[PDB]
Amino acid sequence: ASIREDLEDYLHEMGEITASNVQNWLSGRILLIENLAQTLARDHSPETTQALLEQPLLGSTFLFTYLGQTDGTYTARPTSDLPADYDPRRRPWYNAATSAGQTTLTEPYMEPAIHELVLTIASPARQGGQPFGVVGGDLSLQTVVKIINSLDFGGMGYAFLVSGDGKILVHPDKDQVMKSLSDVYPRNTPKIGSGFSEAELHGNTRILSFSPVKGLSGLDWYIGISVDKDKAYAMLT
Ligand SMILES: NC(=O)CC[C@H](N)C(=O)O
Repeated sequence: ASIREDLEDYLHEMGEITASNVQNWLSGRILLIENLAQTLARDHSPETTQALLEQPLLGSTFLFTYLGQTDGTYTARPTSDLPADYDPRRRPWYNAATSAGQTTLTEPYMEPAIHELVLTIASPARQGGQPFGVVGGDLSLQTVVKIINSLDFGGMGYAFLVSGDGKILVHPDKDQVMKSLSDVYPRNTPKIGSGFSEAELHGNTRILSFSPVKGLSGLDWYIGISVDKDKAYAMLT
């Protein structure tokens, strides 16, 4: 009975190493948003706000870096054509940073300017006590998925980012973004947890593991790993 399933050890290690890569990837990028939010606290004048958002280290980092203020003032670099009714305080990155009260990440949404799926690192900007706005920075979803799948598999498996309640955040399949884990596998579903789960894909049988992304205070995000069950048993010696 050679039913030794190290596959179980492989999935839960690849899941944590991938989670650590995403954990380390957001390190510097959250650091850039915080340093910007802390700098706009001591001076948020329009001339200083303009030149603060034009530094090249933010240009090569985020698609858009911006500050939405409590009175509705909006400043963003690079400049883009936004809807006429654009109000930053009614945007998800404003509510996410406000409701979280700290540096947080938004669920993927549709960029209004370039019409591409993005994620925002939004941090509240406070002069101490009362806040005056929210600093944000957009990350292209195609860039994020590549970090999720930085580790190589044998074409048997892929990695994706799913939230705690089961909402898929980034997935290599562009149409399955923001779908629920229940919406993907109709036959009764896997659930986030320690255990491995077995479900069926489109003409394929998959095994799923879940390793949480630590370090993100307040965000219970998990790195999911679907692997082709039959393909997964590549035996050695
Ligand atoms: N032009 C911009 O800076 C857009 C900001 C961001 N994409 C938003 O959803 O508001």
